[PDB]
This record gives sequence, structure tokens and C-alpha cells, in this order.
Amino acid sequence: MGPGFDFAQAIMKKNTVIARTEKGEFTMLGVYDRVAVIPTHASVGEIIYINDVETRVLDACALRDLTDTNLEITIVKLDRNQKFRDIRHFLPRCEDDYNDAVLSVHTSKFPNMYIPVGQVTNYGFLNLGGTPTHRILMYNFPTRAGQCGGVVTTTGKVIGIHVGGNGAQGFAAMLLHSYFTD
Ligand SMILES: CCS(=O)(=O)N1CCC(C(=O)O)CC1
Repeated sequence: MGPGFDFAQAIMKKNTVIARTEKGEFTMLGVYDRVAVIPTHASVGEIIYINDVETRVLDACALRDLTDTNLEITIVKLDRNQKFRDIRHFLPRCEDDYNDAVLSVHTSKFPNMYIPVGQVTNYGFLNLGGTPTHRILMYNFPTRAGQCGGVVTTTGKVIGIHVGGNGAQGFAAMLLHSYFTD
């Protein structure tokens, strides 16, 4: 509808796949080469389905901060025959607050879904499903089951992936440039 939705669509159309684990179907963001991200509660194993194709997992790392606190991000390297467009230059370098974000989802249940979530707070600590979690972003939208893995963008920046909600607020794990150096 406007330039926020423009940037979100550009990310969805080239840098997302549908990931399926034994815990469900997730929006999955491809970042560069064969490297993608998914919420850690997806419980990625040795095999994952990517757009309904059986795919070997070459590596999966559940990220934690240097206090050994959950970040709710798993970085997955896929045995895929095709690379992602490199979008690492759209990742923030530091923790921050944002205005006018969009949450974008693409699954069998919710194809081509875009939600203007408005202002995003650097919330920090969250007890997420009983697990102490850091680097949480919060937005005042009543997000629902089916949206985990959704991509949070502003114009020009990919800032997080949706990991949970409390019925009135939604929560995303931050993406930082430093997670994807090589
Ligand atoms: C109003 C422009 S924008 O922020 O939506 N956007 C800039 C270039 C983006 C890209 O390189 O993919 C997609 C479009």
C-alpha cells in the first residue's frame, strides 16, 4: 500500500521459504548463501522440509547471548541447490527502537500476509513460554498462532523475526549483522 509494504514485499518475494518441522510450518528468512533463520522453538533436526522438499540440515545453531541467555534465533545452513540473495547489508548493527514496522508471513495457512504493527520497542528481557529470553522487540498488535518466523522490517531494514505474543502484544527476536559474519 506504501513504501514500508514495498520493502517488506521485496524481502518476502526473494528471501523467504516455507519451513516445516515436526512442530509446524514457519516463515523462514534466508539471509545469504544457504544460511537462514527460524525461531528456536521450531526444534530443527537433521532433516527439514523447505517448500515441501526434503532437505538435509548441514548445521543448526541455537543462539544465546554471552550471559548464556536464550535469544530464540536458530541459524540453519541448508543442503539446498540454490543460494539466497545476500541481504546482510539490511541488518541493524545495534539494538534499537523503530517506527512504522511491518510483520510479513508466508505459509499454507497465511499466504502473502502483511501487518502494519506500528512502533517497535526495544523491550529486552521476556519470559517467553517459561524461557528467559533477551533482545526482544515488542509491538502492540494481537498476533496469532501461524505468524512465528514472520519477518519484521522497516524501510531499508530487516530487524527481527516474530517468536511470540500475549494476545495484545507481539514479540520478535532481534537480527543483528554480527550474527552472520563469516
Ligand atoms: C521505498 C523503497 S523500499 O525501501 O521499499 N525498497 C528499497 C530497495 C529494496 C531492495 O533492494 O530490495 C526494496 C524496495
